[PDB]
Amino acid sequence: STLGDLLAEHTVLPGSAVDHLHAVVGEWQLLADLSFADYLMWVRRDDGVLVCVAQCRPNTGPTVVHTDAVGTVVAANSMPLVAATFSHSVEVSPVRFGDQVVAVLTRHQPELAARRRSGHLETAYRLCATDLLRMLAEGTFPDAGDVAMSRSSPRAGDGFIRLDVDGVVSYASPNALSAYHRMGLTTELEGVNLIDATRPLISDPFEAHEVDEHVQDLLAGDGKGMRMEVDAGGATVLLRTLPLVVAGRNVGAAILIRDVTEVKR
Repeated sequence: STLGDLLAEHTVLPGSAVDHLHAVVGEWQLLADLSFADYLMWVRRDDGVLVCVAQCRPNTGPTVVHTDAVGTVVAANSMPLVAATFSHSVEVSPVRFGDQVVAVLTRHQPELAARRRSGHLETAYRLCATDLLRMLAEGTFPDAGDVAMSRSSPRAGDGFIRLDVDGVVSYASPNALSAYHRMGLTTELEGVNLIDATRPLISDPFEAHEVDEHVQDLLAGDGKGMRMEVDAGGATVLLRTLPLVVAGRNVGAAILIRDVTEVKR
């Protein structure tokens, strides 16, 4: 019944791809939270049959898939658009690894009519979800190795920051701004260069540069997503970067942040 068990039972995917799929399911709560939406992961077996091998539910809104869909076997003809993609609202999208579409995500969310009436936060989350969905389709989301990389990693709701290509903060959620306030930041974060705001605040001169190094590498393309725990003005934040790349070009980055000051005691 686990993802590994189902891929082996139903699929002939190569070691590489199986790893990629583990990495998705390892990472996709982020995707669910940002999307305010349910996700199910489908694979196509030789029979051409569809099997749902994984499912997550958003923390940030209600689910519309109350039933456990994992292990469910379904005929091609009965989910036309999903089957085609291999070659409540339901939007459909591919997961590519290498030259091929190795899995397909279906997104489940309430009808437009009666959902969370949008706000800045919800707007920023959804945009970043679209960006991640595109990267999953182009096979660039996940990445370095093929693993989830941490158990304690910040949830989107802990703090969210949208970086533009020039390293200026275009969006920062109230939680992100709160953490930054605890780090000793006295001004606003939106509209300001992130490196210029963040460096002075990081206590240890090594780490301050490590962050500088990384964000510069994040805005040039030569740079993978990283997690680092820093100390700043008495506080301790956990930072997590995701490069954003749409069809060749860097569109910025998402940084998640969590004030773990108390949880580190």
